[PDB]
Amino acid sequence: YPIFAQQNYENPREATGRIVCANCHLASKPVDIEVPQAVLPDTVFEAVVKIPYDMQLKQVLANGKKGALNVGAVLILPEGFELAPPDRISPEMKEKIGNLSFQNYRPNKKNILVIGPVPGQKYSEITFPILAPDPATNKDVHFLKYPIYVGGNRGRGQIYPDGSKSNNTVYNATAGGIISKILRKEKGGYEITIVDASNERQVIDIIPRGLELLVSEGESIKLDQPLTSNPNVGGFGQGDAEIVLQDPLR
Ligand code: HEC
Repeated sequence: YPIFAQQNYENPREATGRIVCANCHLASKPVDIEVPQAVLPDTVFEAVVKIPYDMQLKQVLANGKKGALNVGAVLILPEGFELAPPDRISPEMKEKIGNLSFQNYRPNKKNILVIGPVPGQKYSEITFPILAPDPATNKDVHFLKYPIYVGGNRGRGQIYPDGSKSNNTVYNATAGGIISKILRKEKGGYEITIVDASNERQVIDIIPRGLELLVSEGESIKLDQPLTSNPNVGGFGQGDAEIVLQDPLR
């Protein structure tokens, strides 16, 4: 969720250039951003982010049932650029932004905006209303070409803030061996007993509901061998743009 990165990464872009959602949102899937080539001081412009996916896809929801995807994004602007105020947003633009609430990544970072989770059917392309700064009123903003970075995610992530896996990832055998028993559970899920004949050790790997097994009793499994399908139909991607803050003369 945008809140898990905000709660524990102070800045969303790491030194490698990867945005921190990729730490738990593990599949890669394309993101796009259109931004005007150039903008004038103190004018509103739109940055439109596309987070595309095949919409007949159903993911495994937190309780085993299958459902639709939700989308979220993090937009990293230059310092000085910020969310356009309501009075400066046009009516033709206010129906375009639906009724999204863009939040600041942290109150002091006015130039990093997050939005989501919002339903994917409705918001696969999102319009962020940005106000361009004015050099004459800000001594560190110049007429220059500026980088803009976006991260876009659709679907539930794989790892939670404490390091726990969710049920929207592969479950791997914690031991090699032969499966001696597979107990299909009452309300869903499985209990798999592995006899690691090599270590004379018995281990039981538990599998959550919404996942289907790739293994049979009597089969030899290796350590970390996938025991289930990969149920993840979503993914995170990132992209970048360059904008020219333009002198109103030449
Ligand atoms: C790990 C600590 C994570 C970070 C950092 C981010 N996300 Fe995440 N996200 C994570 C999990 C485990 C889940 C699933 C929660 C559940 O049980 O359902 C999510 C979910 C989302 C969603 C909703 C998906 C849906 O309902 O279909 C979105 C839109 C989402 N996350 C976006 C997102 C973005 C853009 C992030 C970077 C700023 C981000 N997440 C970070 C785990 C983690």
